[PDB]
Amino acid sequence: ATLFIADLHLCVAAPAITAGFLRFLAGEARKADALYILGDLFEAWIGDDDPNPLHRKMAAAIKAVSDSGVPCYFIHGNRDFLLGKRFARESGMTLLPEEKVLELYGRRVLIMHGDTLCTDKVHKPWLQTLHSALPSHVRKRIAARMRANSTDVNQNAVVSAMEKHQVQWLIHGHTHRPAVHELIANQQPAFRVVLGAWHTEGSMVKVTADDVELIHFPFL
Ligand SMILES: [Cl-]
Ligand SMILES: [Mn+2]
Ligand SMILES: [Mn+2]
Repeated sequence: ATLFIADLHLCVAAPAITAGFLRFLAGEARKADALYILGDLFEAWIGDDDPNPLHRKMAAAIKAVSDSGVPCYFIHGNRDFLLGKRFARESGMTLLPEEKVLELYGRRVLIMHGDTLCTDKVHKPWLQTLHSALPSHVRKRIAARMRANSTDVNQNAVVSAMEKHQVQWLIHGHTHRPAVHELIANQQPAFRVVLGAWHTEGSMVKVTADDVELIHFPFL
């Protein structure tokens, strides 16, 4: 089984969530084929080496999952888009681009945080370099945050991303509204599975060869 979670918004002031995440990593995650964390794992992020005991503890708990044989992957959210390679190495996670297609048990599945779907130069390299100065997953987040500091997902964006990636399944979070949506893409049926935030209960998408399901579980 391949597991997907997001929107934990971990912080020192919310230790029950952190405890529930540790239980998850030490139990369910150990039995998975892989674990995908689709952004907003932390409420905020600046420096990979910030003095934060919470960061050290989470990195070691995640690294203990991957060390046990369960690969771990991370797609940045709008809260933790500065999380970098150093922390990925500390935690044993692979960082993924803002949109990624997986081949899960014969099916193509698009994963992303979901904020780039909203829910509120190229020809010349020397010129292109200037635009790609920061990784795309940082450039778009920084621009949106700056605009929002100065002053539901868009359906056209959903379709457009599923036709661009030739995909009938999409998993994301960000909106904090867990649900399963049906739609049309690529002249076929398509589905968009939305994760929930961990403010009061955990949630995951569990994908197997036979089933996908959106599951909620208490922190215990
Ligand atoms: Cl934000
Ligand atoms: Mn979130
Ligand atoms: Mn978000």
